[PDB]
Amino acid sequence: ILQHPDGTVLKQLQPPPRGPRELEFYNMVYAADCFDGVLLELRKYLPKYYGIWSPPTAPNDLYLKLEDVTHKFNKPCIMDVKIGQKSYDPFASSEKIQQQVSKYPLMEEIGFLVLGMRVYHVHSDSYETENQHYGRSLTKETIKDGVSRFFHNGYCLRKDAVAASIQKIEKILQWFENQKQLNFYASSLLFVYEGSSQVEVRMIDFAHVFPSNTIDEGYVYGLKHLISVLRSILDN
Ligand SMILES: FC(F)(F)Oc1ccc(-c2onc3ccc(-c4nnn[nH]4)cc23)cc1
Repeated sequence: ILQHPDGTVLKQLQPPPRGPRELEFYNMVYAADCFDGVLLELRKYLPKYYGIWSPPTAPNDLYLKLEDVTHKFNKPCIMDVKIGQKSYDPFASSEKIQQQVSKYPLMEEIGFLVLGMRVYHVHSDSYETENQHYGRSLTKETIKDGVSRFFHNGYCLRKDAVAASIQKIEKILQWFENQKQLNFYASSLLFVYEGSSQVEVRMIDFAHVFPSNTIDEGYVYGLKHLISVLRSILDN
């Protein structure tokens, strides 16, 4: 991700078939002639899409031009959470499946994985960053406190941001409860809240979204478990 000062991000297409699939996803969703009520509703929860972009002198070099969801914040606290029971898609080989489950074998049990967080600390006037190893080290014992850490800001636990996150996730859950046409593997929720002394939840990362004729039960499971953890944190 490259943050552009104009309030967009440039995401370089991943190698094929992943990058091309993510392009086609955005193209289908934001199709100008699209009057599919499900897909029109979905736009609310995605970064706004500005189309394929490549440098003037390099047509080979493909990016997606997306809304920077953090742009309206002064000191954004950002957490990326991969959603679902399976990080591998319906067309994964035995090795690929093994690779993906190996990356985090608790995915079926938990239904989500913290990919990373960036948390502004008022007292320090500085950022605390967690990488992929943080979330992958979280067990069932430690997942609540693992998530809680994101909301330690402003000399307190930010229960306001926790509550807001629940309410916004619930809207995304409601969308998933009323669509049977897309299944989402290895996609994320991007959480943002304001860390400054003076909330966004968006769906991102669509290299493994596939047509379906059933409920995306793994994604729903993830959302519901995430909501339950967040709910529990409100009792801290
Ligand atoms: F550390 C930091 F770079 F600042 O953290 C940041 C800052 C900004 C974003 C961010 O903002 N709007 C986004 C829209 C899409 C994506 C995206 N799509 N697929 N993969 N990532 C990321 C987006 C993400 C992380």
